[PDB]
Amino acid sequence: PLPTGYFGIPLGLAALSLAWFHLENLFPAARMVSDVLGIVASAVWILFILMYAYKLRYYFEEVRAEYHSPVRFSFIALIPITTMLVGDILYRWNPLIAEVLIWIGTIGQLLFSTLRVSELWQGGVFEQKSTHPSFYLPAVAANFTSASSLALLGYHDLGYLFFGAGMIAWIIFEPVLLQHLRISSLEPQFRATMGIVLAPAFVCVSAYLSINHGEVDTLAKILWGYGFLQLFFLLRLFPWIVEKGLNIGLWAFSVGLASMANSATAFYHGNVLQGVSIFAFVFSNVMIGLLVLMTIYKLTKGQFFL
Amino acid sequence: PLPTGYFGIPLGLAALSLAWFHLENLFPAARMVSDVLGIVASAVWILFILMYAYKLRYYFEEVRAEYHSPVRFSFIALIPITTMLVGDILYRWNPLIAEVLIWIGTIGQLLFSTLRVSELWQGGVFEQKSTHPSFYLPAVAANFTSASSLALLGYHDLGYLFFGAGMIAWIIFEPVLLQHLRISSLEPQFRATMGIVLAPAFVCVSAYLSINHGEVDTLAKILWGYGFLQLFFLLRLFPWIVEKGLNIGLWAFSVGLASMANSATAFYHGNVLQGVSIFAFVFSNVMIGLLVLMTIYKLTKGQFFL
Amino acid sequence: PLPTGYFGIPLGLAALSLAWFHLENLFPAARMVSDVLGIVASAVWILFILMYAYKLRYYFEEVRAEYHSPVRFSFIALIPITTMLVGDILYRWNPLIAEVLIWIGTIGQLLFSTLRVSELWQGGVFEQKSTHPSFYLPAVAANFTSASSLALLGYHDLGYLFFGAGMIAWIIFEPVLLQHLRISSLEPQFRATMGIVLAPAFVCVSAYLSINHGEVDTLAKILWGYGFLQLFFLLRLFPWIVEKGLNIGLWAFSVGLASMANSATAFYHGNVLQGVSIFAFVFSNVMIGLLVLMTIYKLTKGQFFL
Ligand SMILES: CCCCCCCCO[C@@H]1O[C@H](CO)[C@@H](O)[C@H](O)[C@H]1O
Ligand SMILES: CCCCCCCCO[C@@H]1O[C@H](CO)[C@@H](O)[C@H](O)[C@H]1O
Ligand SMILES: CCCCCCCCO[C@@H]1O[C@H](CO)[C@@H](O)[C@H](O)[C@H]1O
Ligand SMILES: CCCCCCCCO[C@@H]1O[C@H](CO)[C@@H](O)[C@H](O)[C@H]1O
Ligand SMILES: CCCCCCCCO[C@@H]1O[C@H](CO)[C@@H](O)[C@H](O)[C@H]1O
Ligand SMILES: CCCCCCCCO[C@@H]1O[C@H](CO)[C@@H](O)[C@H](O)[C@H]1O
Ligand SMILES: CCCCCCCCO[C@@H]1O[C@H](CO)[C@@H](O)[C@H](O)[C@H]1O
Ligand SMILES: CCCCCCCCO[C@@H]1O[C@H](CO)[C@@H](O)[C@H](O)[C@H]1O
Ligand SMILES: CCCCCCCCO[C@@H]1O[C@H](CO)[C@@H](O)[C@H](O)[C@H]1O
Ligand SMILES: CCCCCCCCO[C@@H]1O[C@H](CO)[C@@H](O)[C@H](O)[C@H]1O
Ligand SMILES: CCCCCCCCO[C@@H]1O[C@H](CO)[C@@H](O)[C@H](O)[C@H]1O
Ligand SMILES: CCCCCCCCO[C@@H]1O[C@H](CO)[C@@H](O)[C@H](O)[C@H]1O
Repeated sequence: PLPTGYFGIPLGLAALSLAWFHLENLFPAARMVSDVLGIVASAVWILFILMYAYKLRYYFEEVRAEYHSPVRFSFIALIPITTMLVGDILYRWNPLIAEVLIWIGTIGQLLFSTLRVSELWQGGVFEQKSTHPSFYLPAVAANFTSASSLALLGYHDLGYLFFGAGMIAWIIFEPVLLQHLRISSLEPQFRATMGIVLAPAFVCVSAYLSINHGEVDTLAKILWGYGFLQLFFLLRLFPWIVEKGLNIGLWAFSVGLASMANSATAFYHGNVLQGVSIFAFVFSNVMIGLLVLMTIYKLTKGQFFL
Repeated sequence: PLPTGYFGIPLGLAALSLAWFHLENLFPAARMVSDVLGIVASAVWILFILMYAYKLRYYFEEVRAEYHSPVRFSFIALIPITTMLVGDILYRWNPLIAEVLIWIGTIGQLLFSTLRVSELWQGGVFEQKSTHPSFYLPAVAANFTSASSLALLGYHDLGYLFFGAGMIAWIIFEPVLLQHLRISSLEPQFRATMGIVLAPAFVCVSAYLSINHGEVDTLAKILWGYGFLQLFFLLRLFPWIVEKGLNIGLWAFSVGLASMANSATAFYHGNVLQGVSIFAFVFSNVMIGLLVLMTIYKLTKGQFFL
Repeated sequence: PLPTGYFGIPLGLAALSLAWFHLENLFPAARMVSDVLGIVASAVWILFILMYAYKLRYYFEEVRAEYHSPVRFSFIALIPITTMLVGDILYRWNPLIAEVLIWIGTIGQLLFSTLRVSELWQGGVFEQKSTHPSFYLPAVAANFTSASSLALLGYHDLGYLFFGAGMIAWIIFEPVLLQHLRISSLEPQFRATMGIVLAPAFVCVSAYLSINHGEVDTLAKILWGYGFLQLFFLLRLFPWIVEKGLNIGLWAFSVGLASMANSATAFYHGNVLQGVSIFAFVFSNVMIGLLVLMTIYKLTKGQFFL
């Protein structure tokens, strides 16, 4: 049974493909880098999708248990998220197939949250200790991904609806998450998921810039500011995050890292904080590069699949 | 002694009158529908106001107890809210009387929150279990209603102050409400009030569009997106909300429903998401229509007044 | 050992100097009032800085303890905040020295939060009872002060980053603070710090207007509205806040008061709510004047320094 969180791998790679794509007209060679990342992300996604279909057929009770868990359900949102991102990649080659994937992932994520996120409001299942960064995946990241994918298809006003859902959902959840983190020491087995705390502001601004035609305005700058604050906090926390050692869970950070890269291309194009933009783009690529190297290492020892 | 929550009835009807009013120049017949709803809402308001004056005179200790309750105090805000909405209706016929009611309701709600909402910060009375959707009434809905009523009178900048108070108060309360709902199963006797969770985004965007001259902009679209997310969540939850049967408390939903209708008229006028707008307007009218039919039924059996 | 909170005194005076500065071209005499307040604030800052250097040298364990406290650490942020404000004052006379102080305070506050605010997310030190208004100092006020100081130096886009960090940090913390205040009665020994609750919206709008060239727009009006709501709440609460008597801790209120004054100058210049602006400016000056008189009284009896 494939661990569902592994979908974070094609997610990070696919998002990074899209970042490089947005540099092609400033530096032509970026398109080849983008295409390579995009093909690799897509191949990995295909494999993981097939593996998850196998899980649904032969390990369905394992899926049922993860679905009904008030903590583990969130990782399932990675499936429609990555479906949309692979759609966004494939758009450069086949807009028809791209659009099919984008709608499948959009309907899928919205149905998923409507069924499961709402159900939590019945009480008595979710506990204080369930207040984990992973909740951002169905609640926030999935909506931002729909927003930017729909904008790609030309549905800007519908994209703004999904954008708003994600942005307000973020602001509404984060207050209780950070209070929980302050009071309760997140157990080491979950600590890598602190990397998801990097994501919201960067995924938000990336989606926003996708829908608003790359206009770097006051809202975009505001979001970058909080994003960088969180980055600095997580950098200071990193030795604690990895107290028990480096692990594959660190792909959690790739969501925010790839969105820092993507948004940086727009800041750069807009001639806003170009120095910060260069740093952000280089930093995020180096860190995802390290994730890839660590992953090849783990594969190189049979430490990847359970 | 009239249950104070019954003011939600003229509230929902009055708000719906105003929605139809905003369609009159697209479809002239809308004005008659608006006038009928408005007269009915006003008549019901007059009756309930007289009944509440009777309560204050002969059942004052019942009023005192509801006022000092950290949960029940909120429903009292329905009185100045409905006072303002009836003012907004009457403006079409007598702007002088309308303006008197609007100021009475505005001063009244602001005094009410200043006295009671602040007092909660003294601690030791409000408990975790007091964290109920009804808190949105004094904290959020009342401010939005002042904002739009003041805009009607031409006081746009003052309206923005009340708008800001409501919007930020919303974003500041909702995080702790949804966390509470996730952890603690709201008792069935209060569950109909989950309908108030529909209200914030729709009441917010309705007030916003009233003050900003109906300009459907990025903020408006963002608010609609979160509003519809909450709608989908509450639709999924509805069988649970009414587990113990349909009751008059479901008028809780009318605040959000009527504001969905009102905001839809502006989206439609602005040629933004006209299909969504038509659905929203029809849906909200049908649901409030069902509330009315259920209410006539309850009246038809002597199940209305305590 | 100087109590670290006393830095709130030069903070309030310095911010008030800057408010008067912004009136000089409407009323020339304002410049002398500004210069006098600015010189006094700077002199007091110099003294307190020297006293705190003495504390670091001879009472270092007292500094260590305040730093590691999940509640008391916050007051240390007053040091870089006041450093920046004194920089802003001195800019009128020596932009080079001003710029040095502004960068020292900016780097200092950002390093301070990066080290200490993030550390809280490790859990097990901060407790529910640590949820105090003072947390706004490192988390929110320091970022807004960097934003406006950087804008003064011409670094508007960097200022927007700090602005965004402060604004989102505010919205993210306040929900849990107000819920805590509702449930837990803040002990009298801390109650004066309720005055910090006045600060966020006013400090936010002041910083915003500093970066956006004094344009009084929808966001500015929205922030003023919530700011005034909080003012009304705190006015109603004031007898409770001072239940155990007036004390020097009431300088807590000066952060919000001085920012109400500053923002009022911009609303007035912009011909938005000029009546409200006059009230706000006069009110805040009178209240800070009373703080000064009470402080001279306490000094006049040897009740100032521990
Ligand atoms: C990738 C998405 C996986 C979703 C798994 C859904 C879990 C099914 O959930 C189950 O539904 C049953 C009937 O269908 C109920 O009787 C069970 O109690 C419930 O466990
Ligand atoms: C990849 C994500 C697609 C969404 C699949 C979700 C299917 C959920 O399945 C549903 O579970 C619900 C409980 O919340 C209930 O409707 C029933 O339990 C069940 O049919
Ligand atoms: C939770 C954070 C919300 C931040 C809202 C930012 C308000 C956006 O700001 C608006 O942006 C426009 C585009 O630059 C400007 O023209 C407006 O004047 C500015 O107020
Ligand atoms: C998201 C940021 C990616 C953009 C990286 C581009 C960095 C290129 O580097 C820049 O090239 C410019 C001309 O092309 C030179 O003027 C600049 O000095 C140099 O910094
Ligand atoms: C519609 C508004 C109803 C408000 C009811 C106010 C409740 C009165 O509150 C009462 O004030 C008394 C003196 O007036 C105090 O002595 C009482 O302790 C207090 O109960
Ligand atoms: C319709 C709403 C109008 C506002 C009426 C509120 C009158 C409240 O009455 C006041 O209660 C306060 C406690 O919070 C205290 O001032 C006193 O208890 C009492 O006089
Ligand atoms: C909590 C949710 C806050 C959302 C703030 C939305 C920011 C509004 O967005 C601003 O709107 C203007 C009008 O369309 C645009 O011109 C600006 O460029 C856009 O940033
Ligand atoms: C808030 C939404 C209320 C508006 C309802 C109007 C629906 C009218 O229906 C519309 O009429 C148009 C011309 O008038 C036709 O062009 C459209 O195809 C038809 O959909
Ligand atoms: C004005 C800023 C004051 C900062 C005081 C920093 C507190 C020092 O903190 C200390 O660091 C030591 C080594 O340096 C550790 O061994 C100690 O455990 C820790 O207490
Ligand atoms: C005036 C504010 C300037 C910032 C001074 C902060 C110096 C903190 O000092 C540091 O404390 C940290 C714990 O959070 C750890 O790095 C070490 O304990 C210590 O060296
Ligand atoms: C948490 C509070 C967020 C409030 C965001 C306010 C959105 C700002 O509003 C934007 O401001 C611009 C400048 O006036 C206008 O032109 C835009 O149309 C308006 O939407
Ligand atoms: C932040 C508010 C500070 C501004 C205070 C200015 C108050 C001056 O007072 C104003 O003077 C005007 C002409 O100068 C007269 O037209 C006005 O009627 C008078 O109110």
